[PDB]
Amino acid sequence: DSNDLEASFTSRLPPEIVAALKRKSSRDPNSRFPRKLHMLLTYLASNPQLEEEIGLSWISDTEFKMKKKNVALVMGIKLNTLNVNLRDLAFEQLQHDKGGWTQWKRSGFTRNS
DNA sequence: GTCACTTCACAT
DNA sequence: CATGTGAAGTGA
Repeated sequence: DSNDLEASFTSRLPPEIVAALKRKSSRDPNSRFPRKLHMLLTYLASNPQLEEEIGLSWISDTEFKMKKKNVALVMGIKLNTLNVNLRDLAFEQLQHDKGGWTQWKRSGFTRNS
């Protein structure tokens, strides 16, 4: 069931976003992590049901929160990886796992860019 | 040859 | 349980 969970998600998502997320990372900035993540972020804050189901959103305009299990699902990237990226591209974990949720920030990460 | 992730298989 | 390691891929 941890797979079909993927289905409903990717599926109920606009083909463009998906497409985005599917492309391997190149030197192109809107192809590496941050962007890809961030597009979802702001996409979601636009369609609440999904913001709930996936569990990825802005707490403040500087900090945000997610259920890794789930974002790493949408992004087709394993959980392990997803964490590995978060610290590797320097994101700050500022509140240990609180029942699935975590909140984060990154100096360049915010509002819209 | 380099990036920028990815994943594993175990460690902490 | 949640997270991180180092080495070893893979295709931009």
